[PDB]
Order: sequence, then structure tokens, then C-alpha cells
Amino acid sequence: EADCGLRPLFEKKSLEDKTERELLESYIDGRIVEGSDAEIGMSPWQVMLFRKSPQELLCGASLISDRWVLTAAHCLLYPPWDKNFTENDLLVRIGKHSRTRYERNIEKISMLEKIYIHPRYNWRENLDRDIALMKLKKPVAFSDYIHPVCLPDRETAASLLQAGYKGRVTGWGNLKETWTAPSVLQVVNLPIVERPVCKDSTRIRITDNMFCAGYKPDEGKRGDACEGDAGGPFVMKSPFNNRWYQMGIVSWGEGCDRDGKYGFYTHVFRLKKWIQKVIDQFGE
Repeated sequence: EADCGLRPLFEKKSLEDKTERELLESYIDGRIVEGSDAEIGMSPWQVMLFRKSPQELLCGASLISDRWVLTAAHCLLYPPWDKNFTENDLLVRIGKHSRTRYERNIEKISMLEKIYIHPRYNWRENLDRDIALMKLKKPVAFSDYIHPVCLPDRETAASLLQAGYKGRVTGWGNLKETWTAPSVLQVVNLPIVERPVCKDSTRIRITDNMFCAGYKPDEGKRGDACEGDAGGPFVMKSPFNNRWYQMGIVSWGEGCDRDGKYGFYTHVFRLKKWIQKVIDQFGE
């Protein structure tokens, strides 16, 4: 997608959001609060996935072109809970900022024509290959508020996804919502964690198709990975072309009863073969 990742209200107006520079420099400040309300149109690829009946927020997702939305598989299909949502059970809401209000002349509601779950999705064990695509019934018209994120290529994947570098999760806290057993869009900047520390920190068997971001419980940081929505976008800005790239999809978070624990994310580039195939073969 030629114009992907350049936000109409920032990169296009040559404006910078409050914390993108810290992201570009991988800068870790001594400050404790690392999460805040999102500025208007800071994350315009942000999608809400809704159950039609009863109406309710199921998951996050992201816009990757006028016809395609990306999310996590376990948002749509999860047999242990008898979860199998059809195209006909769901709506997507794009261009939103506040959760608890319909936002006319800003947001757009689309129907789904078809769902594509990764064939090797593994719910039995660890949510390996936790990825799905949703083809919109109708192409959606872009605005200042609705704009697709880029997907990484080989070189972008290689430079950007390294332990120590900093990405960004946006969402309305649905990872918190599901498990405690806040209405404006949240942004949190989180660093990518070394693989052995991700391995060490969780009980799940992690695979190379996953990465984790967040802070050691050492530093008192209260920038939370659970501000994410399951299915939602983990993004990073390239210092080479000024574009936003979706490097991750929120799969789960650890200690969403406030712990300062890592979020786990589907490694998008690693599954790009499947993504491209459905987009190329089953699209236009």
C-alpha cells in the first residue's frame, strides 16, 4: 500500500505526536507513567470489532488497506469456549476515539464479507500463529481519522524488531476488561524484550512466531501492556521513511491485574507469507 503509515493529522501536516521521538531514539526515560490518553488521530489504523447481537466490544484490530482488517485468531475462533464468530455476527468500527459514544462524521461502520484464520493457528496449547484477516463487504473511504498502517517488509522487519527498541500499543484496555477476575483510546510505549526474558517470564510455551514487550518489574513503571485490546496493533515508526509499521498483533498480556508484566504479540512479518497469499489470491 503506497500511502500506508503516514497519518493525515501528523506526518501529512508535518506534525509530531507527543512521544514519537522517544520511540525513534529507543529512549527509556526515568519517569514512571508511560501511558496516556491518545491524541486525536494518533492511531488511525485502529479498528474495533463488535458483536452485532448483543452489541459489545469483542477485540481490537487494525486497517491494512481499504478492504482488509487484521486481528488475532482467538478473537474469532476459540473452541474451548465454543467461540466461532461468523462474518454475519460481527461489525468493525473504524476511526473511533471514544469507546462509549457513536462518533458521526468521524467513525465508519463496515460489514464483513469473509474471515480467514491462519490454517496452523494453535489454540490447543499456546495460541501459536494467532492471526486472522477480515475482508470488508465494501471498501472504506479514507479520512483524517481512517488510514491504513504499513506491513513490514524484509528490511523493515530486520531493522526494527530488536530487543531494546521501542514500539507502541494503542487500545481501550480490553486485555484488562476480560481478566480482572476508561473510555478514550490509550497509547503506551513499550520496549521489545530479549527472547530468554520473555521465555523466563511466562508459563506458556512461546514460539518464534511470538515476541514480547514491556518493562522489568524492577523499574516501577506503570506503562501497561494491558492497555491493549486483543487483536490490536503493536506499531513502530521507521526512521528511514517516516512510516508506521505494524510489527505485532496483541495476543495476550501477563499479569493484567496490574503486575508490570510483558505483553505477548504475534510476529507479523514471520507470518507474512500467509497474509500476502490471502490478500493476493482472495482479495480484490
